[PDB]
Amino acid sequence: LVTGWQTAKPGELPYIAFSAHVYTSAPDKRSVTLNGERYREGDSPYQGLVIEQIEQDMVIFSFNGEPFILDSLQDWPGGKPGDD
Repeated sequence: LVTGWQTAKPGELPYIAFSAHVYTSAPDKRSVTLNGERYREGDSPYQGLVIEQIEQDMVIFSFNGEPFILDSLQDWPGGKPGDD
């Protein structure tokens, strides 16, 4: 259903289809699937969205400094993680 990263206004994130999540005690073996691609802790799927940590029930990003959290399989509808 969503593959790749739609264009987005400055300071905003496009739609994020969060379709899969793998958690292991081993940190480097965690993964999330965002917009049809698999990512790891440390990766930046979109500028400057960084995957900070993959937890069991959520993933903790930073976006332009500020933390930004999605629960496991929780999509982002698009926008600034800010209002809503």
